[PDB]
This record gives sequence, C-alpha cells and structure tokens, in this order.
Amino acid sequence: THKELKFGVEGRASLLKGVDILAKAVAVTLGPKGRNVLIEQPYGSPKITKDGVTVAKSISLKDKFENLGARLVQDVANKTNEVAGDGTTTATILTRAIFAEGVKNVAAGCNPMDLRRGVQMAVDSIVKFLREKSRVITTSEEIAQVATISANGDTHVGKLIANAMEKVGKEGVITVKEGKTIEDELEITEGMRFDRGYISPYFITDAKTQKVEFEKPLILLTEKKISILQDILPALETSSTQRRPLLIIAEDIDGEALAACILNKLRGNLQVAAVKAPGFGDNRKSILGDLAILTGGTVFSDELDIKLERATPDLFGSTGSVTITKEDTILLNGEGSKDMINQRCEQIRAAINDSSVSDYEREKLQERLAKLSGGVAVIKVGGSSELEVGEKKDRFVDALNATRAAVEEGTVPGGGVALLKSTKCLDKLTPGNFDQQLGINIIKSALQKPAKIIADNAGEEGAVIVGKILDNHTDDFNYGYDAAKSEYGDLVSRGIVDPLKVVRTALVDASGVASLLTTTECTITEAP
Amino acid sequence: THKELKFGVEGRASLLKGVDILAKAVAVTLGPKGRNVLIEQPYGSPKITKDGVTVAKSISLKDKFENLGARLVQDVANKTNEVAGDGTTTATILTRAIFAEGVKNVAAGCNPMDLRRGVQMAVDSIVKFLREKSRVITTSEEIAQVATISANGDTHVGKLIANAMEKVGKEGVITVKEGKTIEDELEITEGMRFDRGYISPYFITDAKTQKVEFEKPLILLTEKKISILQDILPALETSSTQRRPLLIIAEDIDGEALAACILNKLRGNLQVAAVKAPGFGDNRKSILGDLAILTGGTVFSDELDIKLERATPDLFGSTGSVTITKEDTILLNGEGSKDMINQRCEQIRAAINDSSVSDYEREKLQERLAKLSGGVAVIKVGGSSELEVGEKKDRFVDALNATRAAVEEGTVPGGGVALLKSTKCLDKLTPGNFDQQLGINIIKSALQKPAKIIADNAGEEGAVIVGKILDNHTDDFNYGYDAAKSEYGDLVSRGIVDPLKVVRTALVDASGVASLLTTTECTITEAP
Amino acid sequence: THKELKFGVEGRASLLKGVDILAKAVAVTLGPKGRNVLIEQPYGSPKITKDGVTVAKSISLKDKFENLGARLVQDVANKTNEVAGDGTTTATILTRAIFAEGVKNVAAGCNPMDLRRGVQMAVDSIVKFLREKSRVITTSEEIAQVATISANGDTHVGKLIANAMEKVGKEGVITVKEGKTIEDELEITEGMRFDRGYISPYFITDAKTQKVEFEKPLILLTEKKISILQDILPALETSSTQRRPLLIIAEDIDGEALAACILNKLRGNLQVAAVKAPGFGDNRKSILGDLAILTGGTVFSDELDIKLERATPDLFGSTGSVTITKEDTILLNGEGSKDMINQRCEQIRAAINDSSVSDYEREKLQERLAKLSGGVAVIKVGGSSELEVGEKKDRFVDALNATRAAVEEGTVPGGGVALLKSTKCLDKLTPGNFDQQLGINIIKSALQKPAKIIADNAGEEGAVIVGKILDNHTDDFNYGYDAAKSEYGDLVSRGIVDPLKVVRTALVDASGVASLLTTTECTITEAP
Amino acid sequence: IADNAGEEGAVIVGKILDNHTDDFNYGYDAAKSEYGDLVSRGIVDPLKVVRTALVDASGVASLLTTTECTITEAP
Repeated sequence: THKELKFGVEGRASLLKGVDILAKAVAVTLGPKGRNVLIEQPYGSPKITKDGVTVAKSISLKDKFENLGARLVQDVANKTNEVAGDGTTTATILTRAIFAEGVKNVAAGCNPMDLRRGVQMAVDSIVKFLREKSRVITTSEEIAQVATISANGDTHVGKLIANAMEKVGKEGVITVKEGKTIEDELEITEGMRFDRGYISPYFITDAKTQKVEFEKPLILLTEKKISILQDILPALETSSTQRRPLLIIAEDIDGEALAACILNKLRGNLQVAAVKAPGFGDNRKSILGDLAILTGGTVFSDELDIKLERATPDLFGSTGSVTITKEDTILLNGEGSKDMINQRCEQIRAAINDSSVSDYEREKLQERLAKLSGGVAVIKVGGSSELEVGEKKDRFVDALNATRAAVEEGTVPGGGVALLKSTKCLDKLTPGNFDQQLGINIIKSALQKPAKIIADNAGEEGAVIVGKILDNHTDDFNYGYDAAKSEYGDLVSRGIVDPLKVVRTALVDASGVASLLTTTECTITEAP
Repeated sequence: THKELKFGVEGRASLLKGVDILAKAVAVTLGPKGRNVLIEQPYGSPKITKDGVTVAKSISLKDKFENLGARLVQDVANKTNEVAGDGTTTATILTRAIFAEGVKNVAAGCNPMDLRRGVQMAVDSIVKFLREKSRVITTSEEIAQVATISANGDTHVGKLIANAMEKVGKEGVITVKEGKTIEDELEITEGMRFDRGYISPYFITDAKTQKVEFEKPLILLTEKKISILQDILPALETSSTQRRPLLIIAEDIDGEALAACILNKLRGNLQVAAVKAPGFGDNRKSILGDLAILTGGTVFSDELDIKLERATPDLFGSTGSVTITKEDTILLNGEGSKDMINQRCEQIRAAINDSSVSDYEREKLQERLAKLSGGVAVIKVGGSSELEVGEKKDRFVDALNATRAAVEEGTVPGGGVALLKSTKCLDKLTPGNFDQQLGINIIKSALQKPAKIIADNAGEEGAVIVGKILDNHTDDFNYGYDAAKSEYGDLVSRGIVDPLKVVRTALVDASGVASLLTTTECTITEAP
Repeated sequence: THKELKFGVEGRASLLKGVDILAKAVAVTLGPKGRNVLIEQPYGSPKITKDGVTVAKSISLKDKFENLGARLVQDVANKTNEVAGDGTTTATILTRAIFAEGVKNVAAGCNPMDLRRGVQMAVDSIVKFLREKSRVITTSEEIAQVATISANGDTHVGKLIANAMEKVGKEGVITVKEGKTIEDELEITEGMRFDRGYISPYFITDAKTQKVEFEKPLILLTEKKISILQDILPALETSSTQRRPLLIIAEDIDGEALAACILNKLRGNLQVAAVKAPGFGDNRKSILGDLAILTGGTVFSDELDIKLERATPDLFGSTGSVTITKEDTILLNGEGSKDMINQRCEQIRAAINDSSVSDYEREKLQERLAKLSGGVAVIKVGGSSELEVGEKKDRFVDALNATRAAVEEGTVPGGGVALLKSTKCLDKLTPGNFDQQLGINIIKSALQKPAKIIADNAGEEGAVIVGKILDNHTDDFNYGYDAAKSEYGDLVSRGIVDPLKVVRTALVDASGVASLLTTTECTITEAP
Repeated sequence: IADNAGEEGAVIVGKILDNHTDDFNYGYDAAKSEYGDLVSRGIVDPLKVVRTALVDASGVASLLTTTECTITEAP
C-alpha cells in the first residue's frame, strides 16, 4: 500500500475543513426551531430529518484528511450520545469551536501544550460550577414531573415512569414492550440484565433500533470456547425440531462457529443469537450458575466433563423473552421455579456472611444478589392501532432514558444557558502562563456557541440575544431566551431543562477531542 | 522485467527525500511531550498514536527510490527495536542527521571513505565514553528501583519483577500470563526456551503481539525432514479425536506439508504450529532427547528405524502451555515426571565431568543443564475486569523488558542528554586526514538532534535549550532538561534514565546504515 | 525606477554563472599554446585574437546578475592589468576558482568569515614565500638579459632598453616614439611627467592606445577654475591663428568649458586637450611655476591679479611634444632656456637646504628636483616601412613595460609553476578554527589552476602534468613543464620567467574580489 | 579501481606509468592508499581470468563494432 502524509498547518487545515463541514451540517437541527435536512436515498423518497445524530451518521467526505477529522468527531459524538443518551449536536459544535480557536491561537505563535493545560483547567472549573449549581431530584413527585417534562408534557407517561422506578428503585431495570390492549400496563416480573451484547451486528432482527428480540427461546449456557460445528449440531437440530429461536451464552463464539450461526440466521433455516458469559474468573462461573438456575436449564462445564453432544432439550433453558442490544442483554420471565431461586438467594446471603473480602467479594455478591432478586419492571404500551402503539412506544422509551440521567446527577436550565452562565466563573482562574490564559479564553469563547446557534435557528441574531442575556439580569442563573415563544424569562419555570449528565459528558468529550486534534502534528492516509 | 537506474547525486537525493519523510513523520512522537499522529484505516475509525514504531511501520512511499531509502531505514530501525527493546525513533533521527550531513560534505567535494573512517572512529570513542560512564545495577534494591521507574512509578510491578529475577537469576526465564484472580501471582514451574520460532507467520493466533499460545497441547518431536502428508495424517487424526492443539518440533517442515498445516489451521479443522529443532549436529539430537524426556513423550528418529505412521498418543508429548514468537519459543509445565528429569540431570553432570573439550562441549552441556534445571518464573497478572487485566499485562511486559536491558549493561541519564554530553569527548580525536575530521564533526553535530527534538516537542526551541545545557554546568554529566516539568536539573534524581544497551544499539545501527547509504553509488528499481 | 532583488544562494549562483562564463572565455588564451577567439564586429571582417584582455573587454551578458558578477571581475582584472602591466587571465582564473570553491564550502555549511580569514592567511603566506624566493636583478647585464627575454629573444631591443635605463636610472622616464630612419636611436632630452591625465576620454587622438599626442603645441598654464568660455576665447583664437594644437594645464576644466573644448576638438576647428595641475596646496603652485619655467611660458594666477583675457602668445608655453594617457602625461623638449632651468635647480637645492621638515618637505623638493633635472630618455624606432615601424614600436613598448616590473621586484619561474610550488608551504599554517583551515585548503586547491590550464591548452591533461610536477623533483623550485616544446625541465634555464610584481598583484586582487563575492548576501538590479 | 578509492584514476595511472619503469610488480595499493610492490602485499590475480576477460571483451567489442544492422520487435 502507498500512503500520503501531511504535516503541521496543512493537515490541521484539512481536519478543520472536515470538522467545519460536519458541524455546519449538524448545527442547523439544534433547538426547538431547528431547520430541516434532506437526505437522499439511493432508491426511494427523500428523508426529511430534524435529528442531529441521524444527520451526523450520514456524512462522508471525498477528501481523505477532511473525512478523517469528520470521522474522529463522529466517533466521539456517537460515543457520548450512547453513554449519556443525547448531546451529539452540542458536542460537535463545541468541538468545532474549540478546534478552530486553538488552530487560530497556534497560528498566532502560541504553545499548544499550555493551551491544552488552560483548556483542561477551564473545563474542570466549569464542571465544578455546574455540579455545584445542579438540582437533585429524590422524591416521587419530582421524578414524575421530570418524566412529564421529558415526555413533551405527557402526564400519563410521567405517572407510569415514576411508578416503575418506585417499584424497582432508581437503579432497577425498567423496559418497554408492546402491549396487547389499549390501556397501559406495568408489571413486575423475574428477569435480569448483563453488560454483554450480541457477537455480530448481523444478528439484529429489529433494524429500527439495532436490537434482537426473541419470544420464548431456548437458552444454551456453556462454560466453553466453541469453534467447531459438531458440538452445535445436536442443539441446533433440537431447536429446529421445536421451531423455537436459540440463544447461546458461552465464553466465546469464534471461528467457523459464528459464521455458521450467521448464515443460518440470515436464511430461514433457524434464527439464532450468541452472547458472551458475563464476568471473568470464578465470578463468571457463579453468574452462569445463577443464570442456569433462573432459566430452568443446566450449565455445561468441562470441569464436570460433560460434552455438548450430550445436550438434550431437558437441560436447555427457557424464558419468557430475551432482548439483546450492543452493550446490554436482558432475559425476561425465566422458567425457573420460585423455590430454587429463593434457595439460591439464601446461599448468596450465606456467602455474603461468610466472605472475608470487605470490598471486592462482598460487593460482587451483593450485586449478583440484587440482580437475581430485584426483578424487572415491564411497561406494556397499549393503543388502538399498530402505528399508534409503535410511536407511543418510541416516545415512552425516550422519556424513560432522560428521567434516568436526571435522577443520576440532576437538571440544569436548558436552551444552552447553563454553559453560558457558567462562562462567568472563568474570570477567577489564575494560570501560570500567558498561553494557559489563552486556552481559558478559548474555552470561555467556545462555551457561548450553543445559545447563539439556538437563537439563530429561531430566526434571530444569536450574538445580540447572548449579549442581552449576559449583560442584564446578572442575579438569575435560570434566566434566558425561550426560543419556542421568542420570549425572555426563567427557563426552569417554563420546563426548559436538561440533565447535568448529558451537558457534562458533551463538554468533557468535546474538550478532549478538540485538544487531541489541536495537538496532532502528522496525518497519514492512503493514496487514491 | 524492466528496470530504472539512478547514479550518484540524484539517487542519493531521492534516498535522502525518503529518509527525510520517514524521520519527519517519526520524530514528532519523541519525548514526554510528543505530538499525536493520525493514521487512517481503510474501514473504521482513525487511529491516534504517540508510538514511534507504529508510525514507522505504516509509511510507504509512491516513488520507488524514496521508498527504497525509507525501507532500508525502516528495516534497520525494526531490527534494533527487536534486538534492544526500543530505540526506533532515536535510530531514525540519527540516521537522517548523519546521512544528510554526509551528503552535504560529499557535495562539498570530500572523500566518502575518509568520512566513513572518521564516523567509525567517533562512534567508537562515544561508545567507549558511554560504557565508562554507565551505572551498573547488581543488588535487588537497585533492580526493584529500576523496574519501578520503568513501570511509570508502579511499586507493585517493580517489587514483582525484582523477585522473579531473584528466583531465576538475572539470566533466567521470566514470562507474563493472564491471571484468574485479582491479586498478582509469581510461580516457579518447569519449562524451557529455545531460539527457534514458528515456521510461517500465518500460524499467529494472537495478532496483537504476533505470537501463538496453546494451552495443554500435543507435542510431536521428530528428527526428520517432513514434506509428505501421509506421515502426518495419523498424528493429525489423533489430535482431532482428542480435540487438542498440536505443535510439531521437527528438523524442518517444508514442501506441501507446511501448506496443509496452514490451511488446516486457518480453517476450523485443527489448530497446529510448527517449529524447527534447536541446535545443529549431535547437539540437536541431545536437546531433542532432553525435551522428549521433559514433555513426557518420545522422539522419533530414523536411526531407530521408527516410522511416523506408528505414532500413538502414548508417545505424544504434553505440557501445560506453549508460547511461540518470531525468535523464541517457550514450553511451560511439562508433563514429565520429576524423577526422570532428575536422572537426566545426573547424566548431564556426568557428561560434564567426562567431556574433554574445555570450552565448546563443556559450555554446551552446562547451558543445556541450566535450561533443563533452572525452571521458569511465571507472573500471573490479576485484576477485576478483563480490559484491566489486559492493559496491566501489557504494562508488566514492557516494564519487564526494560529491566533486563538495564541489568545487562547499565543506565545512563535520559532525555537525550547522554549523547549530548558524550559529544564533548570528540574534540580529543586525532584523525590522519582532513576528511576524517569532517566525519568526526558530522557525528558530533548529529549526536545533538535527539535533545533538540525532545525540547521542540515540548514547545520550546531545542537549539537554545541544548546551548544552555552545553554551555554552563560543565561538571555535571546528569544535568539536563526535564521536558515534562519544563525545568532544568539532575535527570537521574528525577528518574529520567534509559538503558545503555538501547542507546548504544541505536547509535551503532544508525551510524552503519547512514554510512552505507552515503557510500551507495547506484540504485536500481522497477519501471512502473 | 523598479528593481529586482536576489538574496543568498540564488544571487551567488547567478554571480557564479557570470564569472564562470567570463573565465571560460578568457582561459583558452593562456599559455604559449593558447587557442583562438573569434569576435564578431557589427560591420567588417571577424577579429581573431589570442589576447586575454581583448577577449575580456568584449564580454557582456544579457542576464543582469551574471553581468554584474562578470563586470565586477572585469573591473578588477582591468585594474590589475593597468597597475602591473599584465595578469588579467591569471587573475580571472584565480577569481573563478576561489569563488566557486568558497560557494561550495558555504553550501556545505561553513562560516564565510572564517573562510575569508583563512584565505587571507594563506595568501599572506604565499606572498611571503614568493618574495623570499624571488631573484633580484641589479647590474646592466641582467637588465639586458631580462629585456631580451621579454622581447621574444630580440637582442637589439634588450641592448637598447638596458641603456636608456642606464642613462636615466631604473626610476627614470623612458618613452618610445616613431623614428625617421632605419636604425634605432636613443636620445636624452629635457622633459618631465605628471600623474594627471586628460579630462575627457573624447580627447583621445590615437584610439589604438587610447592616448593623445601633439607635436609642438601651445601650453596654457593657469592657477584657476575655468568654466566660462569668454576667458578661453583669446587663447583659442591665438591658437587658431598659429595653426597649432593647444594643451591647457589648469586647476580644473569643468562646466560648459569642457563641452566647448570637446566639440571644438571633435570638429576640425581646433584640436585641444586639458589636464589638471599636479599636486595640491602650495606644492601645486610650485610645480606649476617650475613647469612654466621649463615650457618657456608664464603661469596665470589670481594672486597676481592677471586675467586670462590678457593672454598673449608670448606668455604661452611651447615644447617639442606632449603625450597624454589615462593616468600620466609627459612633456618633451621644452622651449625653456637651459640657464633659467639651472638657476631654478639652484633655488630648489637651496630650499632643500633651508627646509626644516625632515621627511615631507625635503622629499617633495627632492622629487621635484629629480623631475626637473633628470631629463627623459626617448627611443626612436627606425624601420624601412611604416607597418614595420609600427609593429616594432609596439614590441618595444611591451618589452619596456616588463623590464621595469622585473627591475622593481624580481622574476620567478613562469608557466604557472611559481604558484604551484608555493602551494607546498601552506601545509605549515596553524589556523584557530577548522573553517579557516577550509579556506586555506580553498587557496591551496585554487593556486594550481593556471598550470593545469596552460597544460590543457597545449593539448595534454593538466591534472596529470601537475601531479608529475608536484610528485617528483621536489628539490627544484625551477622545475616544470615547457609547453612550447612539450618537455620537462628547468624553466628559468629556458627563459620562461615572469615578474614577481604581476603574479603578486594578480593573486592579491583575485583573492580580494573572490572573498568580496563570497561575502555578498544581496544583489539589486533593474527590472527589464 | 583508483576512482573507487576516492582518488583520481588518471593521475595514479600516470604516476605508475611514468617512474619505476623497471618494476613489473609496482602499483597502487588502494586498500592502504599506498604505492609499492603488489605481489609482496598479496594483491595477485590468476592469469587465466585476466586472459579470458581480455579475449572475450575484445571479441565482443569487435563484433559490436562490425555490426551494420539491428532488428527488433515493434512495441
């Protein structure tokens, strides 16, 4: 292969061009008055979108270095959106602002390392201020209000959410499924979640949300590395005879085994899924034992010298449903009897009593006790028509993910005014150098862009609105611009709030990626 | 085929362009404040690297002569990195400096041979000075301190290392493997190492480190040249029945035999590896006998008139694990009984007593006695999560390879100040010719680049820092620039030291390759 | 006006191109076997020349910077040729060699100032060695032999020269004029010379040698600044009536006065010439008084309050002839009576006795006493035909100018071997830096070019001849290559010698101009 | 050979061919950059190789000089 290399100013200029294109495309969709984006499909009607992540995921540049910069920012924005729930547009905008200002300051003849130090210090100060000014929500009424606000004023969704997380706790497992009727149902079942997803993206059966759903499947739990198909053939044949989908929870599924599973799934022979066993060490074996007890099946271990060709449908596990995502998987309504789940709980608490490790072993036993005993809250979405059920299900899922983030860290006024108000604390920092002060000024200037862009999307001039907010009413942290009504006032009173988690994650990730892009001195691509 | 030829100045100019591009790309990553390099993958997120060897391994030029020069320097840098552990960036920088200065001096009308002689004399003087000023470490406390410094201040890693090499000695075998628990384990087992690696790169199962690892495999030891598959079929079938990986230690595996092994390994039929028998002559037979005793199997020899189709799993060797690299392979936890290993040790010492050859036979018997009797220290890396275990394992491996080099020759102040201080001894050489003095001056000027580049990466001006170091404080060999803290002072007191082995190897290899490039008078490539 | 500027390497490259072209054109005419140069006239037959100065004076380049370098070297070569008599080709060759080598060494990364210092030291050492090894000629037989050698073996010319300079001394005035007969005449007359030439080049009447000759002219001596023509009209009219040429020796002839004189001279109205009065201060007045006494006229001074309109032919000076060159003018056969010239000599010696200034006034009075009393030797060239007389006159003039230079400093072996042998003393210098040593090596390499070029013009290989001369016969300063006979041997025995003055002047001027060209950092010309 | 050593081959050859005319074994030691008897220093080559090289080079050069027409294939 042959490569092309760019050094110094020209490479950073190409990266800045790519980030500029990406941020310009994504920024038009920020705010209540965000504009529309037309995305053309190879075959079919054009797509009209107001969603920032959808616009970001569909951008690819012809030039290699600009595409490299855009890809880096896209990866960081996707990661922060996955971690926090939202914040792609804000992270992209902040990345563009910080990167452009740092490029300008470096061209002016400044030291990039001191710029990085000043940016880090300013970001730490902003995060501390925001954490100090956050509003924590604890009781059920505040949770209900937050969920209602996150549901675009829907009282039913807010009431339903505040109850599921009353039943299972703030840290419990709540999931949303389609209902059989018109009214909405909330039921506590037996189930549990792991932080291991599906092995291959091709296993996705619901391409809308990139997840896999199976109703009443057969579960194969094995403490083995599977790569030859001869061991899988009896299990697959037994599954084909029963006409039921199969899920295999193993140490790892690699080699020709995964490929056989994929082609089988892609065709109509049998639909199958594969996940890795949770935990590592003896914890993995203990969790597989607990899960085999819960699912009603038996685990297969070489230490017991039992072979996979000995598999019979009696030892196969069964459950009400399984749902697999990229990160987490959740089993629902296991077929295990209550009494043995209880006794296993008794052994878990006995081991908690006996265990000597104060922190590690005790906390792991406590966590698996909670996983086995807590249960799962399921919200069955009811409606008249199918499309109504689907759209309400999506709305309920979105309103659920936001309440969790707000319950974790709190809420701060929305509209981009939290960062704008936090910019007023940066004039108290004491850098050791002239360039660190330049970096602090870079962060201070960059943290005003989201409000300017939100005002611009409304049709106004963002600079004048920001100046009006930043000039008078200096004793009101909650005072800002309501772009929906084109008014000024207390944004929290109007219900314009956003979680502290998403804004903190967006700020940190944008700052880090912008500093990394500024520090870059050489870029290598492939010759076309 | 049709070729293109370049003679004299133009060919050297193209080679210099290639070396210039390579060195410019690699130099930005040198020092604590090294910059970032963005490397674009054909599919996937861009890679951000601060590692010099990673950047060097991913550079290919479109022009043939520049690519030829870059390839030559890349090969030399890879060889010195493999031999010493590190030093790719320093070797590349020194190569570029010496080659450019030699090209300039040759263009000025000088004799390249006398330049080569002067460069050799200067390099010898520098090496002698550095060896004189090195600090040797012998006792366990200094080994622990060196390992702690090499582990970025990690006291646990330094304590663990200093003990393994206490148990097995400085020259013993120490290896690092994944653990089953949280705490770190050090265990002395039975095992041994040879200087023969795998036959074909395709045998690599761990592409991260380009090595092959097997747990409890079957070992086939034969004193034969194998090229027909009929002899391998019984062994391969017996391995397939037992579902265990196979390692064949033969005189050579060539012809269709290797190809069959490769395709079998690439597919899921069976995973296999092949290595050549260590030693040559009767030493090879004796080592194969010792290894067959250790592994619990039997060696197959035509002198005994036993055929490979007679192979039965009883004569196959078994061991706890095997690890194969490019150069060395190591067998761990052999299944041989202790008593026969002991008796074999007794025959080895008896042969030591009987052998008449004072140097050759006695030293070879002593070396194989040490190999069979010493054992292997294994460091099992414990952790909570899998990723933590992997990253700590990599850190432990890196901290291990550096302590060995320091135990071999010593340590000299880091930051590039060792070579900079050694430049002050070149003003005492007495060349016989004018051009030899020019070569000595070439080396003297070139040996200042690493410190200049380290200071430049910190954001300062390398020339001014080097001048400050080389002007005052002339009675302090350990005085230099701490780029991490942007301070001046004793670098050894701050823990900024590097092994003498790596700097000596980098200097020697860079000098040799630069002299070879300067001497080159014609270059032949292929017409596009 | 608009200018073009070149800085550093490119300007020096253009200057080197110009000097290279000039030196390449001039070098082919050096030595007994010098080649021919064809110079094309706008109208007329082409000119065939073997003369270096003629070739040098006819070179102009189209490119401005190359022409600038060529012009600088041309000016220096013309100046050294005028000062010493010859040495244009050698000076040009040495300039080219030193400049090219200095450019190469500067490109190699050396300090030009230390190069200049080393070149100066080497040149001083060479000059000292050459002065030590020179052969002084004092008696009449050696003068006759030197003049015979300088006359291409002509014994009559050598005998005639050695006698004129016997009569007037080595420092006397000897001039060559056309004769009336066949045999050659030598006559001592009254006359004297000044170091002031004609005001305007247009006054030249003999364009062959760029001089002015008048037979029996009228002399106007005035101690005044003349710029108005009303004062000149009576003198010019009196000259026109007598049909005699006019020479005006004034303090200065500027303004419209010179222009009137020029146009009058260019047309047939009257032929006139103008020179400035010799000396400055009261010395000028005393010399004008002595000259007015000698020429038979009277000086006109404002201190005597006598006006130029009062001029009458009685006060006008008359003499046998006048000859005016660029630098010197000579009056011959003055009309003053002997007795008053004698009394004036008596006042001069009386003033010598009375004067108190030991050095200044005494030496000036002595010099003007010698000028007034010594007389002038005139060599009247006799022949059969006019062309024979002219060519013999030119040969006699050339043989005269060379004997003087040899009588001044001595003679050294010719053929370029003096500098070649002097190169062997440069290996004893002790520079304080290596760059000064590089400059010494530059001079040592450059001082071999004249012998190489002389051998090349003979058809041989100059490098091999120089190596043969510089390898064996190391105890013979006079041993070299006779290119005329293509032999080896003692060059002084064969009559191949050159004056020390010309070689010293050529070396010094070439070294100085080459150092000045090397030091140049910016060049400014006019945009075409 | 002298040029590869960094010297000027013409001058070295002239020095060898000018003086020391009664020594068939006298020449330039390029390894030590010296002059002297090459056989004493062990710098010798077989007569067979030099004779074969001379004869073959002379023959092929004469054949190339005599050649009057050359035919190749059109690309």
